[PDB]
Amino acid sequence: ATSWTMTAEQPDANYLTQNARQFADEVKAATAGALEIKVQSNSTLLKRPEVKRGVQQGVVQIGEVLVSALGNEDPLFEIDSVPFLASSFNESEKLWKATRPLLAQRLDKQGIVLVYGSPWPPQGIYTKKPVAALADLKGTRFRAYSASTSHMAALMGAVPTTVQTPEVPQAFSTGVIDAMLTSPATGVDSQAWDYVKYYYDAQAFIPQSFVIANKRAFQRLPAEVRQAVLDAGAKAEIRGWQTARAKTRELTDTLARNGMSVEPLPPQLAKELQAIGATMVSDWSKKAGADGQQLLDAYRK
Ligand SMILES: O=C1CC[C@@H](C(=O)O)N1
Repeated sequence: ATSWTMTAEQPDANYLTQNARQFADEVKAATAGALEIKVQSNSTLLKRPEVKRGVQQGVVQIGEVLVSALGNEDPLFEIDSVPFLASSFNESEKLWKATRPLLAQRLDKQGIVLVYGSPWPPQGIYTKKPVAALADLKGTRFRAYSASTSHMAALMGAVPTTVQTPEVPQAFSTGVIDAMLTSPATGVDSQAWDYVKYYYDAQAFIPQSFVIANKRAFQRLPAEVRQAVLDAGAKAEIRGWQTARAKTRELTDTLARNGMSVEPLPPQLAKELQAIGATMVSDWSKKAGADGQQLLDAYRK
């Protein structure tokens, strides 16, 4: 028998965390107890920027993390964060299908196995005051959570301030941040109605989360156990996509029930974020190589 420890980024409230828990449970049942994965969630073991290295170094054998957390190191890992490139689930899914094998190859070269992915819901904007154009956010201390969102915020004219998910309520309370961009899932997870008032259904992008394993640890399992992990992962990826699609509206309704103003994306903001998206995909294409171009070709196929 083998025991693994897994890190998961988000609290037990969060559906990606629940999907990882069910994945751990399904691995245990499918291997008849030969592999047990114990999940420590809410980034208490490793924080988002620490996950990849913790998995590589064997702090944990497996972990869940935002894909675009690897973006600074390798650009292919943040294509899911380019504004308005793939803002519907159907586009996101096609983008993911083109992105995944490239990521799996880039990770394998690093001693990491890509087990499965699942999407967050589309990213909206949360604010303390009404916003109708980028000007409203000029000089605003605006939460960033990745290299891509830091860059995006700067282009918006805001002052990017990196805050990891568990620290968001604190950061609002002490005035470190005054606005943010995130899904309605994080909005409900963190009960954001206590600290912000307006949510704009921007669908700026749909960032992926993935579950990645230490290759040496993975390779040491019996063949059948390795396959059970991959199959349980496949089921998790399907479950993850279905849940995100099924829950996006319920989560948005939850924000409104709890007194947030929930609004569609204002047209000037829509225009300006689209222009920001054009810049970023150009910026991205330059720093991605031919691998980048074959990804974009595959997507736009
Ligand atoms: O919807 C999302 C994307 C990343 C995560 C966060 O806010 O950090 N929640």
